[PDB]
Amino acid sequence: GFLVAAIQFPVPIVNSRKDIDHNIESIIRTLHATKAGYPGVELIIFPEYSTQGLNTAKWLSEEFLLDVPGKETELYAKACKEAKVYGVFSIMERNPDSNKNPYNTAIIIDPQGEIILKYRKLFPWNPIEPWYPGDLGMPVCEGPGGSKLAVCISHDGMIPELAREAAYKGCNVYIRISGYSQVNDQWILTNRSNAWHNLMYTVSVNLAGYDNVFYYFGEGQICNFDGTTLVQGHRPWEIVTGEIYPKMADNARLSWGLENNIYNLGHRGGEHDAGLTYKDLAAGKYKLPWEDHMKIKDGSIYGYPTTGGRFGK
Amino acid sequence: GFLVAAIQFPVPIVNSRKDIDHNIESIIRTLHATKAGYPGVELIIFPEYSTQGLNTAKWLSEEFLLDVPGKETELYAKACKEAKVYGVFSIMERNPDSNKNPYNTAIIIDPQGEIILKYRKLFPWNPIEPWYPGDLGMPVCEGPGGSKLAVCISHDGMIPELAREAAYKGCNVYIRISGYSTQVNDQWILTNRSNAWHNLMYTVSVNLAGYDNVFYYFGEGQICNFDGTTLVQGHRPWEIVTGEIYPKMADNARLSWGLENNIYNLGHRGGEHDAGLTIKDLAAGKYKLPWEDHMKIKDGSIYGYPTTGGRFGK
Amino acid sequence: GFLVAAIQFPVPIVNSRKDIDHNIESIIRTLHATKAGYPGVELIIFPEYSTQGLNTAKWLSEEFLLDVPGKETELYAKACKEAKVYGVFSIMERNPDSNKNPYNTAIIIDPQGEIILKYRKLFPWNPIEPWYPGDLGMPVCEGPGGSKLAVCISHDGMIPELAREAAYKGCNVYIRISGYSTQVNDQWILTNRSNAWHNLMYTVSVNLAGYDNVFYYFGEGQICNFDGTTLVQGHRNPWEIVTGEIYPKMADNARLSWGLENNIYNLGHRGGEHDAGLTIKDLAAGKYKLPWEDHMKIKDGSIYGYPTTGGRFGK
Amino acid sequence: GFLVAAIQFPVPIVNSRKDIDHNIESIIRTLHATKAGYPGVELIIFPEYSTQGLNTAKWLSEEFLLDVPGKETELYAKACKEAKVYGVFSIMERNPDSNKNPYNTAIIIDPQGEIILKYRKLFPWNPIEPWYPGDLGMPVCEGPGGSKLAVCISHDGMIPELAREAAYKGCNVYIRISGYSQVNDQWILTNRSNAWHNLMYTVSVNLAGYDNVFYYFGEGQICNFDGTTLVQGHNPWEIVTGEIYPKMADNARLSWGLENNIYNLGHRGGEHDAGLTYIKDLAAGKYKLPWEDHMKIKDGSIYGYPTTGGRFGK
Amino acid sequence: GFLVAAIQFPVPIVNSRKDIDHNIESIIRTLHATKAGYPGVELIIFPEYSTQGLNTAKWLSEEFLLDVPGKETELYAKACKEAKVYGVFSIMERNPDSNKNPYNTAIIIDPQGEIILKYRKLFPWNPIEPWYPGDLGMPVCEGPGGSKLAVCISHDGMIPELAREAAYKGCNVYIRISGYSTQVNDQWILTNRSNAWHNLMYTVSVNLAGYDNFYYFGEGQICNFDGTTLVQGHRNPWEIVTGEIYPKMADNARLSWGLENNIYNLGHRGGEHDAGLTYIDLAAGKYKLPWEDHMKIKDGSIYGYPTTGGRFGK
Amino acid sequence: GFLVAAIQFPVPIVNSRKDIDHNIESIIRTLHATKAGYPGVELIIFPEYSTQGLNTAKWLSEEFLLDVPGKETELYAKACKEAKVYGVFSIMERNPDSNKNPYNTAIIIDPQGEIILKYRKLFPWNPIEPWYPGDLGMPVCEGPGGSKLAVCISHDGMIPELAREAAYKGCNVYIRISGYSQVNDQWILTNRSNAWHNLMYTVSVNLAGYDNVFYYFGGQICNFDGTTLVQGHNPWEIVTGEIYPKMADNARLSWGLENNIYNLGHRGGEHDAGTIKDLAAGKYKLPWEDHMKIKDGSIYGYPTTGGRFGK
Repeated sequence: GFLVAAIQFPVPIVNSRKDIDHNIESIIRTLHATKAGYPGVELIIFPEYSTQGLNTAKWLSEEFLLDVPGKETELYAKACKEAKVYGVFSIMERNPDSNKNPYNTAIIIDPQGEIILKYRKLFPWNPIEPWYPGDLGMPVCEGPGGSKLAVCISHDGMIPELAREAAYKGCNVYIRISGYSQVNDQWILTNRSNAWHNLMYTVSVNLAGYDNVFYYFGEGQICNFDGTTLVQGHRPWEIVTGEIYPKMADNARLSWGLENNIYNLGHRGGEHDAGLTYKDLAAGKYKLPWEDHMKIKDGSIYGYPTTGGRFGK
Repeated sequence: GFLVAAIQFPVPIVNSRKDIDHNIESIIRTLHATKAGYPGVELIIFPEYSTQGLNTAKWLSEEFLLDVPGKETELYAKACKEAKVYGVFSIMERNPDSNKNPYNTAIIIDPQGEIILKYRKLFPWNPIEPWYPGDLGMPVCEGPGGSKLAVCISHDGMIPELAREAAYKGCNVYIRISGYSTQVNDQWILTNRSNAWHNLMYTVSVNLAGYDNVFYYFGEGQICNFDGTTLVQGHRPWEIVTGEIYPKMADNARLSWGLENNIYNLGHRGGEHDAGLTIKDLAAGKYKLPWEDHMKIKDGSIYGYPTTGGRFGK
Repeated sequence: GFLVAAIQFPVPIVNSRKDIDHNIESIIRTLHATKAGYPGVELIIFPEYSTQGLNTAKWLSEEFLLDVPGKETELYAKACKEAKVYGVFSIMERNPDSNKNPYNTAIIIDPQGEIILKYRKLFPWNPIEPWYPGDLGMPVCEGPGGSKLAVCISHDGMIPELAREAAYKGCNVYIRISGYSTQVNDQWILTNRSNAWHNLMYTVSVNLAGYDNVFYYFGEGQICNFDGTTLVQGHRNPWEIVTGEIYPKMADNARLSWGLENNIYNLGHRGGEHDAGLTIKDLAAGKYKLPWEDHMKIKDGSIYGYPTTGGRFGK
Repeated sequence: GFLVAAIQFPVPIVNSRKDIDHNIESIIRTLHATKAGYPGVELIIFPEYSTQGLNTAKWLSEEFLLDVPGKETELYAKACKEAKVYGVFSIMERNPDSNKNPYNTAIIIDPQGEIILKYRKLFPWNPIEPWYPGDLGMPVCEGPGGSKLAVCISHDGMIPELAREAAYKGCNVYIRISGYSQVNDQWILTNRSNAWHNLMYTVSVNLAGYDNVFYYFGEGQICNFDGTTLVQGHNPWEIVTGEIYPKMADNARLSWGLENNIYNLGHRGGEHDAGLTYIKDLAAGKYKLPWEDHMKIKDGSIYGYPTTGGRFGK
Repeated sequence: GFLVAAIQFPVPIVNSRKDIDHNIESIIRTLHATKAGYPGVELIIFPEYSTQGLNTAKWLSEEFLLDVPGKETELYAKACKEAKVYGVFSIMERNPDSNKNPYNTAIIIDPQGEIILKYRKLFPWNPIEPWYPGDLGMPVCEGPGGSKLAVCISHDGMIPELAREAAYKGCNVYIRISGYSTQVNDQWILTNRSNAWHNLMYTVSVNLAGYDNFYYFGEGQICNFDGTTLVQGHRNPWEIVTGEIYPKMADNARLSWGLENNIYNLGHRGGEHDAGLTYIDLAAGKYKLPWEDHMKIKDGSIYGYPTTGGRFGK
Repeated sequence: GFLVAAIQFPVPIVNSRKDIDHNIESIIRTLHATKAGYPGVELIIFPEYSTQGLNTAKWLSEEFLLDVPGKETELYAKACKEAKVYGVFSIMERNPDSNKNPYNTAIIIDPQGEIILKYRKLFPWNPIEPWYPGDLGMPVCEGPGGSKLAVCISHDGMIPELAREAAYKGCNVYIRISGYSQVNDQWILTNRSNAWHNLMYTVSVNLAGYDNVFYYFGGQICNFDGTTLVQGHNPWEIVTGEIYPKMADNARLSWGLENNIYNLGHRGGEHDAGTIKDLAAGKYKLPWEDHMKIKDGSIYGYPTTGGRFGK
């Protein structure tokens, strides 16, 4: 298998582009330091917002936005190539369509300096997050030591359907960059269930904040394919490492019978209809019975406009 | 709200209809005694296989099968009306289609001795369970103290999409009657908690106890808050798990929460309604995993079950 | 110090005096077997209702009641003398005043065969328990290994003022015999710890097992340090023994030496303001009264079918 | 109910009055930031010593002392008014009587800038604390979402009698602001026991540590009325948040029979004398432990304090 | 790897040989039933004293002693061959030297029905156990799924030097069959975890649950090679702890690891080969604690045993 | 008994002798301040590398090494005498043999300023640590409140034989100063087992930080039966508790069924344990040594021939 490393990267305050650049260099220095301290490490992970922070007053402005790929991702690509590692990074990506809000984007770069995975946050943390829903789906790429990497972003991990989708497309190591975190206990909970439901590893790491900007939030969790937590970090700069053996997870999906739950879902050769009776979500008409009387269905509580479009530029 | 009671019933060792009748009367006596011990109790839950046991050599035979409803469920209904409680029971149900295998069925009976919910196990615990996949979907019913009750069966609770479905239909107290375990033990506690948190509903779950000729111990009755917090936990046989459930707070959270209102976020990424979902594999009945060709267990032959389907084990 | 044993005793169903006699001999059998297994043990503890069970339809009748002292307590005394141990026993005691309901009584017998502590449950578990509120206060007696023993009964241990009371009179080893539960499981572990830490004393606590005609799975069994740290934890099975060594002198030293965390002293010496403020001493004057008493749903035993006019009933 | 917030404020090192004003502005800037991050929060709580720190060499000097009310409490009140929240603050209060040491004082301010609760620490953390014993008893006030708030200060929370007193006067949400903590495990323990003993919620938060470098000294906790821990802080600006439902603690006190312990204490309609028929000492002011004669610490001379009383450390 | 099962077997009182023979059939009935319940199981593990119990008044008598191998071990071997599993059994063994006390013995049998490992308890649980110190050392044998099996007996597991020894001979799966406890309960879980981590091997442990006529002493445990508990008996008689063991992962770590390869570090601190401890004395048979003169228990007189050695209790 | 204090000391970054001097004064100020806040404390413990840090580029250099004893140890000694406490300190010690690498040394200083214990780490954390294997064995001294103190250093604590060795020589309070920590869980695990195996207390504390900003690297007091009594959760976090070594002494004298340390040599029992033997003769050899990937320090860029390097 392989050795993974997740950094409970702290996020200081961000007030300008030079602070974003300062973060970028800091992330790169960390990546080289981590490789020097753990020579065997092949995958190094940074949390969501590590590049840009969470300045809600400026985080939609063009100054605070980057392109993917771009000169900043190329610096990360440069860093991965000479350190000879896979790296996971966070970019608040400028939308190619200027009338839409920016995306919340995660990328995985290989030891050759190539972006091999690009994911845009499918489930933004509403109502606080103004990011446009991702349009690239849940992609999977080839990782080190026989791993099939997929990455989700913070809130995404609370949606078991998304963990199912990654594993459906072949993922055996599910990465979750963050983060939150009023949700601390449920973050531990979902990292374990995401693992167990789909017979895959989960490697997760949260940022470290309060305002949310005091250097203490992220946990850093490694879960076995059976849901058992192998490594647990506390609440900045805390590094969570551990050996991952994706093959044991792959074998479990092949040999297991009784609790092969991911297979059971489609083969109750079993009944191919799960009920799904007379599948709303698939047709885009997912509707809860209590939607009419809900209090929060827009971002007005956080000061955002309700008509949508581009804002905060 | 209301007070619930989950009984970690000892798995019976069953060799005939006579033993099945002994179990029913034992369940009935336990129900009346739980009411006597807890006068404010409104929901008494029994686990999967508490009526018929797990005699794998015999459990497909007609002698070991009951109709739902039938003479046996009416005896449960009488007890419920006499005790004035909601009751959750388990019956291995004779398939009205004599060319198909029996269902694994759960029923909820109200304080007036009427069946208000009937659920057929959607996900049998393959490959050990030869039950036919349920055809009734996931139903929801009115319960005590403003609750909307739904019930799943052991293995069913390992499927997050099913807990989503119950909630999608208005369920705020998710019931899991179970006949595991000692190999899925830690994950049984995990899923009971995740099923709650994912959908902002209470989960009330209980497993049986003695599944051999004896071995009277599995249990682990569990009550979880809508935020995934475990309120009450059993260890162990005849262990009773009681707690007060306040379903109104779960309903209010669904209405008032924003940041962690995940059950809403799923359909409103008014958000992008398509979750990608880039069509509908499961919905179109073509759910297929890339590693399916090399899987070892895709039938029941490992437990000696025929692989051509139809009715077997009479 | 000394070695302690707490038995998560299973009480079968009691339907007659014969069954009570069977329980007595079984408890005696258990005491001698525990001494043989643990030759160093000096304190053996049996839970509430271990003698007479919890037949709520017959437990108020004369057949189900004993005298303290009586012919049965002297069987316990004989066993304790033969084995040379301190023993803790439970007896539902017939009230000498025949116009009143019976007490829920606990006793401690010394290795000399004498009753050295007699306690009547001060706080019955209302509304399910019909026992008369005990009139003997909270007594403290001398024990083995420098220990000063006091015993409370199940529901008693949920009252922090009672744990205070025992310690206030010298107790360093707070014993809790119990017949719960499965609705107070977590809170039983909680209060066994808090009762210890509040007063800088050890707590040794044990609960029963069964009632429903074949069952027996209720108890826990717990030994806590004087700072509230749990040392030994029994599970929930019948016959489960909880053993551990107790060093009572260390608890006493903590009460003498400690300054910052000496909370039992701080209560009366805020040489400090002697008035705790405490600015209506209601409980002391017997006029303790909660603001929501008018609107309470359960203030008698009618929910369980008990007469609401007091006196003697259930004979 | 209502959404509460507890901030594990970092202990400031204080050397002058400027540093105190620096803290006040920091607390005010933290309060407005919490409201912005959680638009639904109605109660933001700060720990003991958040305003003035723990400079034991200077914490008795008039420079380090404020009045309640004063211009500093009016700054907190102005902040509460502008943010529209209830706020809990700490003030080392100058004693209006000149022959007595300063008080350790907590105040609750409502969304209109009114101080609706003033409490002086009844049990100072002796022998390290020189504060005069409080004289205002244990007050209770109305809060948001139908709550009845009461506050104790750090050491006060180790005294169950005080938790009992708060509840006795109607409190359903017991607040504990703190500047501990060599008592870490017993902090979590007593936070749960205070809740359960009295059938009320507890919300507790501790300051974060002294010495110009150390800034991380304790936890932060929310407990349900049954003692169950709901949220747990687990270092400086950690924010502990959770939704509180006080009416269902009220309901428990009205509904419960078996474990309605707070009622059982007075009605063992029960015997009114707790018996307590031969240890009724604290009422008359005659509390006396049998071992008081041999105690090693009964004054503050271990930390350099004088032993004859009066005003000192000026 | 392979699937392992550990049964928290109960043993009732034993009063005669007819009870011992009843135990053997029960163990054999359980073995076939476990294989039927778990078709993939390759290792079935029974606890210490599961064959003969702990009648301390008769366990030294000829009536209570068996030969290893012998007619009774043949019954175990036949059962293993029929079920096609490895089996681990417990036998109190008549000493081939009739002038010395019996041994406390454990055996492993392969699916072909052959004894491939025999071990005699090196550290009897003094002073309560009268068994003779084992003379066969700590053996290792080949098991299923690339495992190198070794077995220790209850009290043997509290001695870290023995766990080191097994691994030193190749063991990657350290089995602990046990007949404690409830006075060493917490430390049993501890040592199983440390025994694994110290030597980078799996530990599979199980205790008897019954020896009195309290059938609840067991606590089956599977630990990962880094100390992590994977499955925990939790607990009761007839409770079966199951889990998949992947021995090659432990072997790889011993080959690949650098920073925590402690088993290698011990002898190569190419390192200083002399550890510089020399209590390692023990090698020369001079192990001597500085406080032996003042110890209370150095014989079995407290349990009534004579202090002259030789054969007794016959 | 006595009161103990363990400081989860943060180590900032060390780039010069000046920084080391700053570390020394910080420790001294912390020692006096802990005495002030806890006037009843008699043992204050500082973690491994608190004096010199972990600059792996320079930590073998002559600038970064001190002599034991030296004027830096006499600064600590002066502080212990003025505060009247026992102190435990870390020193990376220049090897008197200039052809060999420096030791990783721990010292205990009493209230008289006397170093009563000097321990050179027997088990350097290979392959990352280049320190020379200690030659002073596992020493034991007389501590406060009836204690017999021994000190092991970080990685030493994963070796139960060493914990056995300390106890064998009388130790009833086993101190572990540490600069880990990827092994956070196993650290808590071994602190408990070291205690239970030998019927002695264990007081342990790990360092905190080095990454130019990072400080939060993993403080534990365990009872003689292995039960954790106090557990730290910060850089600068102080772990305190009262230790009663007499109760540990008594258990060793009193216990029968539970006396494992005695049983090891008295299976009067069989004195042969039943071949540790290879280790005594210096021939400890694992069957899988030939296929191991890490038997030197080339993974971290160290030379593989021994001698003096990094100076």
